[PDB]
Amino acid sequence: MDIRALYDEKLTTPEEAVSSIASGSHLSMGGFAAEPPALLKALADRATRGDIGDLRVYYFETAKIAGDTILRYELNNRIKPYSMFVTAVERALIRRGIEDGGRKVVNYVPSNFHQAPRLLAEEIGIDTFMHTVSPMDCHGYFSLGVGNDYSSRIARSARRFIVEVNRYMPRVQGEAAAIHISEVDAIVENHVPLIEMPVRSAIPEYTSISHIIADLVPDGACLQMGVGALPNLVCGVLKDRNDLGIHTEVLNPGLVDLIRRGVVTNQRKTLDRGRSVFTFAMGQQEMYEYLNDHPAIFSRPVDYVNDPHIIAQNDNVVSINATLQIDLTGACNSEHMLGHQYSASGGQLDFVRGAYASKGGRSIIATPSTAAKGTVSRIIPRIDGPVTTPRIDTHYIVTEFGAVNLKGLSSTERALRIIELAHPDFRDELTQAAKKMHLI
Ligand SMILES: CC(C)(COP(=O)(O)OP(=O)(O)OC[C@H]1O[C@@H](n2cnc3c(N)ncnc32)[C@H](O)[C@@H]1OP(=O)(O)O)[C@@H](O)C(=O)NCCC(=O)NCCS
Repeated sequence: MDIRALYDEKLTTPEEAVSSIASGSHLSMGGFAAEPPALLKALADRATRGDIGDLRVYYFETAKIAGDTILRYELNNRIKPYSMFVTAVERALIRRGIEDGGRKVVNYVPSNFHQAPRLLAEEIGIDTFMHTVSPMDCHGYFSLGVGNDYSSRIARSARRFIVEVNRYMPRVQGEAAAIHISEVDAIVENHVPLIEMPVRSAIPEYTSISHIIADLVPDGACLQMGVGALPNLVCGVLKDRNDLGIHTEVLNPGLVDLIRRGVVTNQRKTLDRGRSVFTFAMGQQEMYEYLNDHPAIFSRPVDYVNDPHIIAQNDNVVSINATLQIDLTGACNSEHMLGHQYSASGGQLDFVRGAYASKGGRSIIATPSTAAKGTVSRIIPRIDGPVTTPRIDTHYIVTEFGAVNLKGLSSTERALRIIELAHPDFRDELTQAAKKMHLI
């Protein structure tokens, strides 16, 4: 009844809020802009004072917030990063580790993102969860804002849930996105602007790639755009379409632009008809402001959003994901390069599967054919590293040189067609490699 009393009972300082987290326990937190900076600074301070140890932190899509606080190299003996999505922050720590006498200082947890709630709650176990939230309303509810992902699950399965109120966090509607005061164990307040995703510049290959993708996007398509420079930028070629839908893992500025233009109506979707579905959002200040109180954008947990069976219920799904390497069988490595983990599988394989199962659906893995100012081919004979998308799941591949649909093709047909999507400079090498491997 008296929510203002409950609020005041639970309101405290960051120092006090983090002071009873146990050593030897498991902590998790929201992704990117949902990482709570005051709480994380106070947690890092505990580690600096030698007052906590053996604390595993399980998390994804790192921001400067955590990079500057609990993930500082000097604390890694006490706060152990268990990243589910490697970023520049972790890649820096890794390099520093190897410089520091070949030390290993970051842990990586492979996963399908649709399984992340189950992994965190049941396989791993999370004792404490921390997340930035929008302010409590007059009915006693906060919102997870840009986050839903696994947060909406782990906030409830965790034994303690600590929130950081920030009036800059948009109030977002969604499944389990609203948090009642009775579900929170402690509150701190810290009003600061959200962290922004950097804007990536286009490269010339995107003109051809975007035109090939545009021809593959049917009427009434239901869009998902993966993380990376390319998907967010490519979907701008769809500004002339109508009645598109959104069912995506990440909501990015490119998709929101299509909403703002009136391209996306969601009227052809079977599930969530009339609303754009996402599990978490990353962008700049303009996007975050636009999400606040939006009645046609609706977050849902990742065990719903990334479930292939759910994705498939909408007709004409179009999934556009990026990769680093494609081999001559159509297997893709989207997460590992130059000897180290670079990112993660994430929800890539979730959406490759879901999109093919959608009636009229298409999964696209798209990439420039080369890297390193044209000196390296992204089409290679054989992946030396982990496979993100196995050859039996890959549907379409697109480069600036065209498209191939791998489903039902023999190994010979796959290799010959993939070779013709490589840059001309590499096709003879690849053909000879295919012969040696007996693909052709
Ligand atoms: C594949 C993925 C890493 C691409 O992200 P990205 O930031 O767009 O990567 P880029 O293509 O720009 O490549 C990054 C750098 O590595 C280089 N590079 C890319 N592929 C390379 C390769 N095979 N060999 C050597 N260098 C390569 C690039 O030249 C680039 O260099 P730069 O720093 O000068 O720009 C990203 O999409 C990802 O993490 N995917 C997995 C998760 C996923 O698909 N989720 C879908 C649900 S959201």
